[PDB]
Amino acid sequence: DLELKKERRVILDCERDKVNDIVDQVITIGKHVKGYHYIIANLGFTDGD
Amino acid sequence: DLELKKERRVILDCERDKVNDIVDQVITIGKHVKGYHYIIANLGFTDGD
Ligand SMILES: *[C@@H]1O[C@H](CO)[C@@H](O[C@@H]2O[C@H](CO)[C@@H](O[C@@H]3O[C@H](CO)[C@@H](O)[C@H](O)[C@@H]3O)[C@H](O)[C@H]2NC(C)=O)[C@H](O)[C@H]1NC(C)=O
Ligand SMILES: *[C@@H]1O[C@H](CO)[C@@H](O[C@@H]2O[C@H](CO)[C@@H](O[C@@H]3O[C@H](CO)[C@@H](O)[C@H](O)[C@@H]3O)[C@H](O)[C@H]2NC(C)=O)[C@H](O)[C@H]1NC(C)=O
Repeated sequence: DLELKKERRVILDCERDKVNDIVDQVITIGKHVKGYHYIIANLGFTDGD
Repeated sequence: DLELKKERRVILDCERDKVNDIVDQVITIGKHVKGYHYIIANLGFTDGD
């Protein structure tokens, strides 16, 4: 559903546990190539994998 | 070096152990989106992850 309007820029406002799962599922579906953008909306940017 | 001539189609002639490592490093560098091709050149196509 995020490919209906051809969305390129996503802000992830999740905690230290959900961000890793969302990044793992993005990597599984393959949406981390050059052309997109992500923001890890917390203070622990180095906490995730 | 495989992006010099803009290669799209890669045949992987490796055993059951090296194929998983190559697929993991492709997923790490992000070259498994729609547009590329792969051939797992062994009899154990369902053996890998
Ligand atoms: C950061 O993420 C965004 C979203 O994917 C992308 O931003 C684009 O980055 C390019 C650099 O590759 C920039 O283009 C520049 O545009 C300015 C306009 O003033 C121009 O003067 C420069 O010569 C250059 O062409 C731009 O900031 C930005 N937007 C567009 C439309 O290109 C990109 O993925 C990431 N950018 C960086 C720098 O990390
Ligand atoms: C992965 O994606 C699809 C599914 O296997 C493959 O797409 C098919 O590619 C062939 C070769 O380019 C297409 O044939 C072409 O048809 C056009 C239209 O007549 C013709 O002008 C070309 O000369 C060529 O014969 C075929 O149409 C296309 N299938 C569909 C449904 O569009 C693709 O090759 C696969 N492999 C990759 C990307 O390595």
